[PDB]
Amino acid sequence: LGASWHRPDK
Repeated sequence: LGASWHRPDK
């Protein structure tokens, strides 16, 4: 449980 996940750029 945290915030919106966008990923560490590939």
